[PDB]
Amino acid sequence: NPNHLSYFKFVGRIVAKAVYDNRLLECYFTRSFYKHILGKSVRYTDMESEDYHFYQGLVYLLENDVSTLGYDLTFSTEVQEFGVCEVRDLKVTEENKKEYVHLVCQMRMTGAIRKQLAAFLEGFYEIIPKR
Repeated sequence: NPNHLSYFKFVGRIVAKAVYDNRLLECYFTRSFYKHILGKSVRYTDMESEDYHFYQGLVYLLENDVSTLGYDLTFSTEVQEFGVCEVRDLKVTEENKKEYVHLVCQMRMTGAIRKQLAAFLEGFYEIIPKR
């Protein structure tokens, strides 16, 4: 849909209008999307539901030495957004991976939806103050 951001801004408006009316909607959004509307980071455990094999990759990075990978990785990942695939930077080491799993989960949640989210957040903050 070439206007999809506008529809996401409408539904963000509709969420904030439902909140304003004190009326319950049958929405059941992910914890990731609720965190984005709260301005909270996602957690790696959220990936378990969104991309189990990606959660498993991060869990193979956790509690294992990078030496178990047998090839190097860096803060860059191939991401499909809007059906275009592009390699995007995220900014590897024993110190960086702690952030990589956080940051890679940020990229995987928002990168493909960042513009829909920005429309939703404009619709939301239009009616319900962020703070």
